[PDB]
Amino acid sequence: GMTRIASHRGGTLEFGDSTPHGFTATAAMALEEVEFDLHPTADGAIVVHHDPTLDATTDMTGAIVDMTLAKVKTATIRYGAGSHPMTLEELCALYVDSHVNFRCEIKPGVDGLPYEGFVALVIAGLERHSMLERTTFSSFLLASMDELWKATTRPRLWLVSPSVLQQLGPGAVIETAIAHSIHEIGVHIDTADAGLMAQVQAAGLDFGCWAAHTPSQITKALDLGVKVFTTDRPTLAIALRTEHRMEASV
Ligand SMILES: [Cl-]
Ligand SMILES: [Mg+2]
Repeated sequence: GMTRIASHRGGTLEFGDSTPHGFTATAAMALEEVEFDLHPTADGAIVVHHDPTLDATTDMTGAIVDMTLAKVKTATIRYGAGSHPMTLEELCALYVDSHVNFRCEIKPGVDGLPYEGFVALVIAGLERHSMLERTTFSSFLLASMDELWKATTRPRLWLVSPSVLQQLGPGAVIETAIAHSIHEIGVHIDTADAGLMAQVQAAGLDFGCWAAHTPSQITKALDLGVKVFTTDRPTLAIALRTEHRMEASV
């Protein structure tokens, strides 16, 4: 069975967080998906950024949803050689001719609540640039998973945080996914193991991982044979997978 590779935020630890360079470089790599997160601006635009605020990865401060796109566009991304935050449209333009597809994460705002009407905006923006049919959607929020279920027939996956996994426990995580018509979960690589994967697959659910940024984590993901993992080191992940595939044929 194959293990797919998704470039986390365009490959954070190689090119900076959600930068034009990372997304451009990722579009040309022999991997299967690019992962990214989206937030609305005050004036109805869609920008590609991890946090709901600009503080951590740029020179500016503030919540994206309280700002116009023009203000967001004045920010400079740390380690991004002067680049600015991207819009969804600009991201779509990079992938028009690439074989790499989208893994789109729906994030809440600063208050931890889903952005009202945003799933509809995102689906419309993707449709406008003919990328919907190449998109898988992900979220940590079940409210957002429920919205996606009603809004799109595209594949969805529920991101299950270490806290949720530990506190609900795997049985209840699986219960919950089934009750919500979710067919795939993604767990932090450091919380994955053979028993968890087996339990999840025995329930009919697909099983993948995230936060696989080091060689040991990447190799664990490949050894486990998980569906997909996100990584901040896509170049390394590709290399390790190629090597893994060799060793497996021998
Ligand atoms: Cl593979
Ligand atoms: Mg994400």
